[PDB]
Amino acid sequence: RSMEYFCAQVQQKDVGGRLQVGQELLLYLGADLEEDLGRLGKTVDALTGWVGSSNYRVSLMGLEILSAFVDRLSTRFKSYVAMVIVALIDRMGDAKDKVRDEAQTLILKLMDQVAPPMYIWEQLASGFKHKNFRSREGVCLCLIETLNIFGAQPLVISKLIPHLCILFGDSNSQVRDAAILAIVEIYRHVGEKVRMDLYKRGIPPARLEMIFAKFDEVQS
Repeated sequence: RSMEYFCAQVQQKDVGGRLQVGQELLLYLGADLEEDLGRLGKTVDALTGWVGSSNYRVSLMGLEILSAFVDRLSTRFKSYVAMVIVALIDRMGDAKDKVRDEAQTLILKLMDQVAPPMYIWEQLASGFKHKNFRSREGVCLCLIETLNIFGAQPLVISKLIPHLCILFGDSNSQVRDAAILAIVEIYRHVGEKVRMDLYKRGIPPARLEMIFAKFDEVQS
Protein backbone atom coordinates (compact mmCIF):
# COMPACT_ATOMS: atom_id res chain seq x y z
CA ARG A 1 0.00 0.00 0.00
CA SER A 2 1.16 3.54 -0.72
CA MET A 3 1.07 7.20 0.22
CA GLU A 4 -1.83 7.82 -2.18
CA TYR A 5 -3.65 5.15 -0.23
CA PHE A 6 -2.87 6.54 3.24
CA CYS A 7 -3.57 10.12 2.16
CA ALA A 8 -7.12 9.07 1.26
CA GLN A 9 -7.63 6.86 4.30
CA VAL A 10 -6.62 9.42 6.92
CA GLN A 11 -9.12 11.88 5.47
CA GLN A 12 -12.12 9.60 5.84
CA LYS A 13 -15.35 11.17 7.08
CA ASP A 14 -15.93 8.02 9.08
CA VAL A 15 -13.79 8.76 12.12
CA GLY A 16 -14.87 5.48 13.70
CA GLY A 17 -12.26 3.76 11.53
CA ARG A 18 -9.34 6.02 12.42
CA LEU A 19 -7.77 3.60 14.90
CA GLN A 20 -7.72 0.81 12.31
CA VAL A 21 -6.33 3.13 9.64
CA GLY A 22 -3.77 4.55 12.05
CA GLN A 23 -2.51 1.16 13.14
CA GLU A 24 -1.86 0.24 9.51
CA LEU A 25 -0.02 3.50 8.89
CA LEU A 26 2.10 2.96 12.00
CA LEU A 27 3.18 -0.46 10.79
CA TYR A 28 3.94 1.08 7.41
CA LEU A 29 6.02 3.88 8.95
CA GLY A 30 7.89 1.39 11.12
CA ALA A 31 8.90 -0.67 8.11
CA ASP A 32 6.97 6.37 -1.55
CA LEU A 33 6.45 8.48 1.59
CA GLU A 34 8.09 11.43 -0.11
CA GLU A 35 7.38 10.72 -3.77
CA ASP A 36 4.64 13.35 -3.83
CA LEU A 37 5.30 16.31 -1.56
CA GLY A 38 1.74 17.62 -1.91
CA ARG A 39 0.27 14.30 -0.84
CA LEU A 40 2.70 14.04 2.06
CA GLY A 41 1.60 17.50 3.18
CA LYS A 42 -2.09 16.65 2.97
CA THR A 43 -1.48 13.49 5.00
CA VAL A 44 0.38 15.35 7.74
CA ASP A 45 -2.35 18.04 7.64
CA ALA A 46 -5.03 15.44 8.21
CA LEU A 47 -3.16 13.73 11.03
CA THR A 48 -2.70 17.08 12.68
CA GLY A 49 -6.53 17.14 12.71
CA TRP A 50 -6.59 13.74 14.41
CA VAL A 51 -4.42 15.22 17.18
CA GLY A 52 -7.38 17.55 17.80
CA SER A 53 -9.83 14.72 18.50
CA SER A 54 -11.60 14.51 21.87
CA ASN A 55 -11.16 10.75 21.73
CA TYR A 56 -7.86 10.23 23.56
CA ARG A 57 -7.18 7.03 21.63
CA VAL A 58 -7.33 8.97 18.35
CA SER A 59 -5.31 11.95 19.62
CA LEU A 60 -2.64 9.61 20.98
CA MET A 61 -2.61 7.71 17.68
CA GLY A 62 -2.23 10.94 15.75
CA LEU A 63 0.64 11.93 18.03
CA GLU A 64 2.32 8.55 17.53
CA ILE A 65 1.97 8.78 13.75
CA LEU A 66 3.33 12.31 13.61
CA SER A 67 6.22 11.20 15.83
CA ALA A 68 6.95 8.40 13.35
CA PHE A 69 6.84 10.91 10.48
CA VAL A 70 9.39 12.97 12.40
CA ASP A 71 11.59 9.88 12.77
CA ARG A 72 11.47 9.37 9.00
CA LEU A 73 11.64 12.96 7.79
CA SER A 74 13.95 14.74 10.22
CA THR A 75 14.54 18.31 8.98
CA ARG A 76 12.21 17.67 6.02
CA PHE A 77 9.39 17.90 8.57
CA LYS A 78 10.20 21.60 8.98
CA SER A 79 7.44 22.78 6.62
CA TYR A 80 4.84 21.13 8.91
CA VAL A 81 6.07 22.63 12.18
CA ALA A 82 3.80 25.66 12.12
CA MET A 83 0.56 23.72 11.99
CA VAL A 84 1.78 20.88 14.20
CA ILE A 85 2.81 23.32 16.94
CA VAL A 86 -0.64 24.94 16.94
CA ALA A 87 -2.20 21.49 17.42
CA LEU A 88 0.34 20.56 20.11
CA ILE A 89 -0.35 23.71 22.12
CA ASP A 90 -4.04 22.74 22.14
CA ARG A 91 -3.20 19.15 23.04
CA MET A 92 -1.10 20.24 26.03
CA GLY A 93 -4.42 21.56 27.30
CA ASP A 94 -6.09 18.14 27.08
CA ALA A 95 -7.95 16.84 30.13
CA LYS A 96 -5.99 13.56 30.01
CA ASP A 97 -2.51 13.42 31.58
CA LYS A 98 -1.00 10.97 29.08
CA VAL A 99 -2.22 13.07 26.15
CA ARG A 100 -0.69 16.24 27.57
CA ASP A 101 2.55 14.37 28.18
CA GLU A 102 2.77 12.92 24.67
CA ALA A 103 2.04 16.36 23.21
CA GLN A 104 4.94 17.82 25.22
CA THR A 105 7.20 14.92 24.22
CA LEU A 106 6.53 15.53 20.52
CA ILE A 107 7.19 19.27 20.89
CA LEU A 108 10.59 18.47 22.43
CA LYS A 109 11.27 15.95 19.67
CA LEU A 110 10.79 18.71 17.09
CA MET A 111 13.52 20.72 18.81
CA ASP A 112 15.81 17.69 18.75
CA GLN A 113 15.21 16.40 15.22
CA VAL A 114 13.43 18.93 13.00
CA ALA A 115 14.63 22.50 13.63
CA PRO A 116 16.65 24.36 16.25
CA PRO A 117 15.01 24.89 19.63
CA MET A 118 14.60 28.63 19.01
CA TYR A 119 12.87 28.08 15.67
CA ILE A 120 10.33 25.92 17.50
CA TRP A 121 10.06 28.46 20.33
CA GLU A 122 9.28 31.30 17.92
CA GLN A 123 6.03 29.42 17.21
CA LEU A 124 5.54 27.76 20.59
CA ALA A 125 5.65 31.03 22.53
CA SER A 126 2.20 31.85 21.09
CA GLY A 127 0.90 29.20 23.47
CA PHE A 128 1.71 31.27 26.55
CA LYS A 129 -1.48 33.29 25.88
CA HIS A 130 -3.74 30.34 24.92
CA LYS A 131 -7.15 30.38 26.62
CA ASN A 132 -6.81 26.92 28.09
CA PHE A 133 -5.04 27.20 31.42
CA ARG A 134 -3.60 23.71 31.04
CA SER A 135 -2.06 24.77 27.73
CA ARG A 136 -0.48 27.83 29.37
CA GLU A 137 0.95 25.68 32.15
CA GLY A 138 2.16 23.21 29.53
CA VAL A 139 4.12 25.81 27.59
CA CYS A 140 5.88 26.78 30.82
CA LEU A 141 6.62 23.12 31.52
CA CYS A 142 8.03 22.83 28.00
CA LEU A 143 10.43 25.69 28.62
CA ILE A 144 11.68 24.00 31.79
CA GLU A 145 12.19 20.74 29.90
CA THR A 146 13.91 22.57 27.04
CA LEU A 147 16.44 23.91 29.53
CA ASN A 148 16.79 20.47 31.12
CA ILE A 149 17.47 18.74 27.80
CA PHE A 150 19.05 21.31 25.48
CA GLY A 151 20.27 24.00 27.87
CA ALA A 152 19.96 27.77 27.49
CA GLN A 153 22.60 28.37 24.77
CA PRO A 154 20.25 27.47 21.92
CA LEU A 155 17.68 30.05 23.05
CA VAL A 156 17.30 33.82 23.03
CA ILE A 157 16.23 34.15 26.65
CA SER A 158 15.13 37.78 26.28
CA LYS A 159 12.30 36.74 23.95
CA LEU A 160 10.89 34.22 26.44
CA ILE A 161 11.06 36.23 29.68
CA PRO A 162 8.28 38.73 28.85
CA HIS A 163 5.80 35.89 28.41
CA LEU A 164 6.64 34.52 31.84
CA CYS A 165 6.16 37.99 33.29
CA ILE A 166 2.56 38.02 32.11
CA LEU A 167 1.97 34.53 33.54
CA PHE A 168 3.11 35.57 37.02
CA GLY A 169 -0.33 37.24 37.08
CA ASP A 170 -2.28 34.22 35.86
CA SER A 171 -5.72 33.38 37.22
CA ASN A 172 -4.46 29.86 38.17
CA SER A 173 -1.95 29.00 40.85
CA GLN A 174 -0.64 26.08 38.82
CA VAL A 175 0.14 28.37 35.88
CA ARG A 176 1.80 31.00 38.09
CA ASP A 177 3.82 28.31 39.84
CA ALA A 178 5.01 26.79 36.56
CA ALA A 179 6.01 30.24 35.27
CA ILE A 180 7.95 30.81 38.48
CA LEU A 181 9.69 27.46 38.14
CA ALA A 182 10.57 28.45 34.59
CA ILE A 183 12.08 31.82 35.48
CA VAL A 184 14.07 30.30 38.34
CA GLU A 185 15.39 27.59 36.01
CA ILE A 186 16.44 30.30 33.55
CA TYR A 187 18.25 31.94 36.47
CA ARG A 188 20.05 28.63 37.22
CA HIS A 189 21.36 28.52 33.65
CA VAL A 190 22.08 32.18 32.98
CA GLY A 191 22.90 33.77 36.34
CA GLU A 192 22.63 37.23 37.82
CA LYS A 193 21.95 39.02 34.54
CA VAL A 194 18.43 37.58 34.80
CA ARG A 195 17.81 39.86 37.81
CA MET A 196 19.07 42.82 35.80
CA ASP A 197 16.62 41.93 33.01
CA LEU A 198 13.70 41.48 35.36
CA TYR A 199 13.99 45.05 36.67
CA LYS A 200 13.17 46.29 33.17
CA ARG A 201 9.98 44.30 32.60
CA GLY A 202 7.37 46.51 34.32
CA ILE A 203 6.75 43.93 37.06
CA PRO A 204 4.96 45.35 40.13
CA PRO A 205 7.37 45.76 43.07
CA ALA A 206 5.77 43.33 45.53
CA ARG A 207 5.65 40.64 42.87
CA LEU A 208 9.24 41.28 41.83
CA GLU A 209 10.36 41.03 45.47
CA MET A 210 8.61 37.67 45.63
CA ILE A 211 10.37 36.46 42.47
CA PHE A 212 13.75 37.51 43.80
CA ALA A 213 13.00 35.69 47.08
CA LYS A 214 12.54 32.56 44.93
CA PHE A 215 15.90 33.32 43.30
CA ASP A 216 17.52 33.65 46.73
CA GLU A 217 16.12 30.20 47.56
CA VAL A 218 17.41 28.71 44.29
CA GLN A 219 19.29 25.95 46.16
CA SER A 220 17.94 26.38 49.69
